[PDB]
Amino acid sequence: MDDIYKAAVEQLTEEQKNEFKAAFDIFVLGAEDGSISTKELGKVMRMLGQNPTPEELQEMIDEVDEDGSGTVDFDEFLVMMVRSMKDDSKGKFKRPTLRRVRISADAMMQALLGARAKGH
Repeated sequence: MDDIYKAAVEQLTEEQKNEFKAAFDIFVLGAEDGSISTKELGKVMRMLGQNPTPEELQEMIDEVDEDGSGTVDFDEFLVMMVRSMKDDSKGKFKRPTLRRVRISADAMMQALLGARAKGH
């Protein structure tokens, strides 16, 4: 985990973090581990008009997965979420998520949260 974004999570308000928690919740709705698996991450991408491969998703996961386990939990998700907020989408000092997929934070908030995504 790039702590620059963890400090952007430090920058995230409890409200901000909560908003991604609420996303985390839906992100892993029906999840066994309760943390974002690739199938889990792909769920919202599907909800987002995509059809990402768990391979593409796995690297996305890994990006913010601190243990390389293959599942993104809240603070990892907060970094993954916050990562997109550092700039428009952020370029370098960051993994590129291959090139095929990438979480559009705000747009993805739409796919899960439904209404709750409105506030920021």
